[PDB]
Amino acid sequence: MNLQRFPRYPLTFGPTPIQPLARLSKHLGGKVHLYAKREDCNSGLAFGGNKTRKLEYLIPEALAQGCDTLVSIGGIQSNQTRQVAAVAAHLGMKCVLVQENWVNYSDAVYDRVGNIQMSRILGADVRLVPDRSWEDALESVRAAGGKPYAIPAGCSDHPLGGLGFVGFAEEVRAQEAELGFKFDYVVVCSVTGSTQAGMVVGFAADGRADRVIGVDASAKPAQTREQITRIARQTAEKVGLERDIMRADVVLDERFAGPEYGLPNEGTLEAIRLCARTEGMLTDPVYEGKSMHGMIEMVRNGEFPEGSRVLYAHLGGVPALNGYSFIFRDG
Amino acid sequence: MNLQRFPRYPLTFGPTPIQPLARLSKHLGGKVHLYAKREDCNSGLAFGGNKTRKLEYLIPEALAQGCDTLVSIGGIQSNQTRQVAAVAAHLGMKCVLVQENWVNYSDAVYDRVGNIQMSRILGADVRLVSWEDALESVRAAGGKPYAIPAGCSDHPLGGLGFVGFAEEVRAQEAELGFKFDYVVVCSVTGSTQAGMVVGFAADGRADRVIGVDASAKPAQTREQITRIARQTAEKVGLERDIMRADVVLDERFAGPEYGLPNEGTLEAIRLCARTEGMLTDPVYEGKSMHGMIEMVRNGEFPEGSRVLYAHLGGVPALNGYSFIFRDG
Amino acid sequence: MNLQRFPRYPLTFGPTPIQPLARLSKHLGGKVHLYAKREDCNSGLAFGGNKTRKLEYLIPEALAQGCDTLVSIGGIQSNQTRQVAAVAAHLGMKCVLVQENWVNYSDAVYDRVGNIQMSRILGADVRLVRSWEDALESVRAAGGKPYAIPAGCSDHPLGGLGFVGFAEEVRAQEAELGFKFDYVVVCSVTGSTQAGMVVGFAADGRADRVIGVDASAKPAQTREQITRIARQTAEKVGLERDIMRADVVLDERFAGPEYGLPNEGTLEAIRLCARTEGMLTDPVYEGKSMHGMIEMVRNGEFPEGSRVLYAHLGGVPALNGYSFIFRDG
Amino acid sequence: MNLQRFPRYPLTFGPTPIQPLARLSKHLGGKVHLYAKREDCNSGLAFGGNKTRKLEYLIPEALAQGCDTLVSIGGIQSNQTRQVAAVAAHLGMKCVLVQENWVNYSDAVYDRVGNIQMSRILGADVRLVPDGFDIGFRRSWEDALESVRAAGGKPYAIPAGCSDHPLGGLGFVGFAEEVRAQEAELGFKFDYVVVCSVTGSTQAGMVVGFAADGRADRVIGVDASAKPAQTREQITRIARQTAEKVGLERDIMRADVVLDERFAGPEYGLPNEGTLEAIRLCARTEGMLTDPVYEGKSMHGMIEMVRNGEFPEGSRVLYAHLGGVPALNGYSFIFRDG
Ligand SMILES: *[C]C(*)(*)(=[N+][C](*)C1=C([O])C([C])=N[C]=C1[C]OP([O])([O])=O)C(*)(*)(*)(*)(=O*)[O-]*
Ligand SMILES: *Cc1c(COP(=O)(O)O)cnc(C)c1O
Ligand SMILES: *Cc1c(COP(=O)(O)O)cnc(C)c1O
Ligand SMILES: *[C@H](*)c1c(COP(=O)(O)O)cnc(C)c1O
Repeated sequence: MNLQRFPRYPLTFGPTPIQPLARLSKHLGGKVHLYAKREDCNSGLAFGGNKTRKLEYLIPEALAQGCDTLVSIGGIQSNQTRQVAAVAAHLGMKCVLVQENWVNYSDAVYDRVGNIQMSRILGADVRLVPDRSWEDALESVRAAGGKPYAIPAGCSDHPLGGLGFVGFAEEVRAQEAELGFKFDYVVVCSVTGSTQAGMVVGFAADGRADRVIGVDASAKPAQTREQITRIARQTAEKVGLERDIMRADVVLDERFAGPEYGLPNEGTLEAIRLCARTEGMLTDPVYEGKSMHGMIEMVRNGEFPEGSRVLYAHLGGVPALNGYSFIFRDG
Repeated sequence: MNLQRFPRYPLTFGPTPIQPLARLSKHLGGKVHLYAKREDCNSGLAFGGNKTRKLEYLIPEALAQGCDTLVSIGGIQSNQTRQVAAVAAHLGMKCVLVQENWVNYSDAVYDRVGNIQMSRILGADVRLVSWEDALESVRAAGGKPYAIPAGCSDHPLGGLGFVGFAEEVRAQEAELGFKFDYVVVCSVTGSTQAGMVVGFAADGRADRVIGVDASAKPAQTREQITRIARQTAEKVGLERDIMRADVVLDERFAGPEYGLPNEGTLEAIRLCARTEGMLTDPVYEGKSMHGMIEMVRNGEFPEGSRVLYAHLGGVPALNGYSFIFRDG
Repeated sequence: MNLQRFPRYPLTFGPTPIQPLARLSKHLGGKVHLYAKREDCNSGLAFGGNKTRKLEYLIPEALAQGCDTLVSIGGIQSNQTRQVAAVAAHLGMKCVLVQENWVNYSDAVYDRVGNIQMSRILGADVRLVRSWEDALESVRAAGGKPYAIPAGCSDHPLGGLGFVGFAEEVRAQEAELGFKFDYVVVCSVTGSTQAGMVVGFAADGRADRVIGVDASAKPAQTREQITRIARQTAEKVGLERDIMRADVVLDERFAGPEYGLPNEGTLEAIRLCARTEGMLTDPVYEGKSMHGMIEMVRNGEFPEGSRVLYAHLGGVPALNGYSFIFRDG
Repeated sequence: MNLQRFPRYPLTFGPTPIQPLARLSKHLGGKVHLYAKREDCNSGLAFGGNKTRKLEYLIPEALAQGCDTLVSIGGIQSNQTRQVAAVAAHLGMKCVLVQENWVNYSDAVYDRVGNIQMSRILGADVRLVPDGFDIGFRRSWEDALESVRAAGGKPYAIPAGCSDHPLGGLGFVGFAEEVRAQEAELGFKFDYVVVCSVTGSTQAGMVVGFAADGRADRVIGVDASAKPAQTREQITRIARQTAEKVGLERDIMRADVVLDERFAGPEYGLPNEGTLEAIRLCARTEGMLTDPVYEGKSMHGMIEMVRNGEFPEGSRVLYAHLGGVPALNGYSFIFRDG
């Protein structure tokens, strides 16, 4: 296949480093070698993260089409909108964000710290629903004579949204080369879908598509899984996957998404603390903390073949921790 | 001089990238080329930052010394203490932090968001109020503590990190094929600008390191940078003396107090964030961003100068000043 | 029966006033006449409320025993502990409070505003968590004599006298008004507030007219505590009847979803009551009982022409720990 | 003097009680007897307070004019706007509140707790502008008033603190009168009154009410504005206009208006270390709470005056607790450990 056919606008530092999680792994019995690829450290634009990798392939079309405003949407503590706001500012574009109440969480500063605080500082017009927002948004832009580039939730349901992470697999291969070995697995957090989509496609190439263990954080596994499966197939087409994406290539564990999207369970919190305390690597209570929780449990349940080398994709999400201050008041 | 003599423990991804601040540069007139060396993006340990570069030179001694607990100190929203906590966990060491009330700011979640929040999740013993007090606590507790002063600054190895930064800059200016005429850096505890002074004294550009005070006590800050630069110049074998002309510290933007932004600070933070997508904070970086922007605007920089802004980190503290930014 | 047998230490301004809720009644159809008894405005000690009426009958004993420290317990935004902290202060006594997290809520300032904020200012030693026993032991051990006040003052020999007095007060005021109330709406969680009332009104045959509104979300249990406390209390004031389960009325339709958490109906009732009468209620206690009464009048559960007396127990300060919910109203 | 000439709509339970501050009086040496008249406990309408006493003489006019909306104004933790909001809801009137941060303070939950939170729950249209918007400059006051008209309603304008209004000082003339009535019930007299002062019609009403019996200079005002000159002038002006309004047949002299300035620091709405100790001291002896903006400053004053022997030995000092407690919620960090 050839991803190179599509331009890629530089929004990151370059390939993302892979680090070993020796302590955590040892702490879990050293039967599985845990690593982490730091998408959460990929950019100077308000901490970047997975979405910013996706955005590298969307911005050319946006620029190509002469759009002057980037418009997107997500929950109050959405990492996506924050990155869009930063990318927009860096690209000299306006930005309109529609933030809705996607989480049944009521915290005094939920709408004033973390991701959303940055978006406002970055100059985005941050529109908070009551309590069609999307179309009003696009229109107000047109109305103001601007031209909006619509970026759907997480950049996922878009023709280009699966690309970024195809190249992710492509990166892991280059690093594996210098590494003298290939990872047996890839643990990734899944919600809107195009991150795991790209990976499924990217690793399908060398037949590891089913080695990408997605961990659902949506709490709506069915939809999420179907969106990954769907987004993959389409992306595979878009790149030239000399193979087809089977409903067996899309893996999605559903044991760690509870209780609801945006709410952590006690395993989520323990996982965040375990990992932060052994590696000095933080994960959040909405996304990464759930995928981390997933891996620690998989490992702990011997679900991973001794000697296995698992690559944990850390997608970002850390700033959202500020929206859950009470839970971590004593750590 | 010879920095290589001293061991360095990898806590960073490696050399920090330099980026053009084209939009901001153009916005201010096009007469001065501004760039940013991202020390704030140097590590996977809870955002890292400048303090993390410093730490790489102190850790070896902690390890050598067989120490098992890193002890440090700073205000409630201290970046230093958060980095020590992350480094600590990464090394598998204990961590005791003395968070003092160094800022006359009253915010309902000041001691529960941002930096301090991370230090607790990172498993550090976070004590709120003492230095010696905690240290002894550790010994009396049966553990060997490695003492890390505020900002890692007043310490024998505290200046090495940024001596290394000037070296990195050199190595990058070579690749870039051009040299920066100045460096704008925020200064509070001192060993950051101290290391740069010694580093750039090496090639005759000490006085091009333009520090901006964020302490609101320029006198002490300037003297600390000088003292640190001399002790550090001696350790690296600098074949020269640090003169007062080598320590440039602008006092115009620290106001009104440490930990407290002025309207210029916020204006600066909004401008830079909105032109480059690059965030700075109300305590440190915003104040240095503010000075650099104001310098350009005053024409204090020679038309054509290339200014390397050093972004030391600190963004997480923004969570403690949420009401100020509630509408942007 | 005889209530005067027990000494009452004054901690209130005197009987609590009764106000008509003319606007709310009309808003709901004017078929039922709603009134309110401001237990929430009963004291100058940190806003007071129902717990303070209870405490008047417990303090003489703490003093008699020469106790020097009041010890109590409750959730983070407990009203009980805040009132106890204010009484100790007033009395000149120490105060140790065991604050437990009884609510699945995690707001950023939950342990720093509202009731708990007041307790710390009032000089109480606020310990965030055997919990209860350790506290007591610790006082003795420190050289003090602690008076034990169980949650809500409820499971305590004297916990029920305060509201036996409430019914006493009500008949007197009913006289003054030349008429009587047909029903009393009241919020129940630990039990002695409703139990006291059940006893005082049994005395005139209106026990079963004290409509309890569960806010525990564990109705069976709460209902059992009201029943028990009530029987132990009716005995202590020499009620001429043994208290029957049929004397205790506890509606459990408005308690959801959990203790300390409001439902969309709770929010609606707080808003409507606030916007028609200028009287605030909280998302943990009163708003639930308010929701209850409004719902009853609405479903036409009170006979046409009834006079309902809503007992406003207090609680308003807890509103501060639920600031996100009310950000826009 | 004939205050009875002006109608008074009930918004209170009746005369506010007076209580002895025996514990605090004892702690300071026993040489001075402190009491508190509880205006802070005067109403069932969202905790009420002094502003509510003032409102009783304004509402009759609002009603006679057929107004359907009460429009007022104040800072973020304003006590006045919260009382207006409750009074409005109670009367079946709409309410528009014009608000802005009038304090150089910026706590994370400042605009979502305490007073302003209640106003919103009470159904007021709380129009809070962003920093630097400057309402008093753009005259947002008037726009709100006009927008009510534009919307076809009829607004009743209530100025900051009810003070600079023709009827704004009547309520506290009633306070002097009521005090006289209680001094007769009690069988004894109060030698001074301590009252926090900012917009001024509270103390102005007192000055007029007490001048009628030669006790005006007995009302010791304690500035919490940190702008004593203006505040003194507004009190004096309000006093004179009200004096005339109630037929007081005497002039209010410069000597009748007493405003201490020593306890206002460092700025309106910002407490000083003495403010905080006073709050803690009073609360820990009497179980009576006071706030960082208003009452805590006047409480600080009284305590300090007593401590400095500024009160003749044996005086009975009546502390007027004007309210304000809900505002403690906006200063949570300061009290995080008590
Ligand atoms: C959807 C979304 N966030 C995407 C995301 C993250 O920001 C982090 C830190 N982890 C995982 C995800 C899930 O990625 P996908 O592509 O499946 O949505 C947002 O902010 O709206
Ligand atoms: C500590 C710090 C500074 C000041 O550095 P010093 O070495 O103490 O002079 C500036 N910016 C940030 C983000 C810091 O953490
Ligand atoms: C404690 C409390 C209740 C419940 O009273 P119980 O006697 O425990 O049943 C109701 N409302 C408020 C405001 C309370 O503080
Ligand atoms: C408004 C107010 C004051 C000052 O009264 P003025 O009439 O404005 O001088 C004092 N205390 C409290 C609690 C207030 O709300």
